Amino acid sequence: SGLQGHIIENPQYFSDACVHHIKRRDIVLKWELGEGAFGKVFLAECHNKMLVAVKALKEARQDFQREAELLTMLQHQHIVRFFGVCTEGRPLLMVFEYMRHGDLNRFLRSHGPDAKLLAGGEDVAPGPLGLGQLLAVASQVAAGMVYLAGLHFVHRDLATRNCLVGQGLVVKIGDFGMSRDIYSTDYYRVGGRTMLPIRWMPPESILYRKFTTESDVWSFGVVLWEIFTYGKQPWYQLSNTEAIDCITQGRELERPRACPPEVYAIMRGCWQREPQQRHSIKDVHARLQALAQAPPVYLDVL
Ligand SMILES: CCOc1nn(-c2ccccc2)c(NC(=O)N[C@@H]2CN(CCOC)C[C@H]2c2ccc(F)c(F)c2)c1C
Ligand code: NA
Repeated sequence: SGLQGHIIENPQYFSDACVHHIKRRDIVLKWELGEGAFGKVFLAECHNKMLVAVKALKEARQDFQREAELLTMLQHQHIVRFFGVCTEGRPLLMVFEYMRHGDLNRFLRSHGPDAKLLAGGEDVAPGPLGLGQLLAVASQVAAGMVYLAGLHFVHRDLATRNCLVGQGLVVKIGDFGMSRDIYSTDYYRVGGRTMLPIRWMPPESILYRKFTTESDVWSFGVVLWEIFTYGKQPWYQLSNTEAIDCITQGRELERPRACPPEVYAIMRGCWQREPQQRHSIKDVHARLQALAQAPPVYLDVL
């Protein structure tokens, strides 16, 4: 296909992995939550009891099957969970856990220093998110990425738009395939239809279309910057081509105001020009999680 972030750009190793099929009588559509080029998302009830987000197919069918066979492989606390397919009737559905707070980018922006309401609530204290919470968000996204690297998957569109936030402030990697419709400003249109997330991409991905665990690490560095900026667009001062110009010359995003120097060093180790020089995601995870769980006395003074 060529679409960065599309799960089917990865290789299928287990061509016989089984896919769970859910009966029509076990699903009750409640209402629409959203809509893109390739589908509609609905809240539903799934029975044997629980709320689910279902993605309805628009139309493709072979892509659908390939997507379900790969998505049955992804089972991890920090990947949005895929429960199966409902193919008896229309629409064809893929069924996922429901993530109440929506996408992480919107969640950051709405709990940041420019938000309207910063009242305390179920999952968040009254101010903007504090350090320990920004660290816990980062850590969970990094943990999802350690899992993907363990299984030889490469995401290619890692960004806060492509993570979801659930109840209890649980952050998982996932999207319903509509980020180019909803956040089209984060993509650079080169083709008649190609849309590249160039502000999250390292030089080798931009120039050669090479994608590895290491270009994903670079993107994770950019995610870190988005978390510590409360969801700002990287290089927001710059047009797409200017950002390419920056990235290519080797300029680095600046330390955000809410980012301690220790955390900035982590970002920087993800942004080495040479892919083999970049930190390993297992080490980034390990450091961020250790920081998230550090004593408040230490974190208060970073
Ligand atoms: C032509 C359609 O373009 C796309 N479709 N989808 C897609 C397809 C099926 C289910 C959900 C999204 C996607 N995105 C997509 O595959 N994302 C994967 C689904 N996510 C879980 C469900 O969260 C709701 C995980 C995410 C993902 C994970 C690891 C990867 F390596 C990867 F490439 C994508 C795009 C760009
Ligand atoms: Na990548």
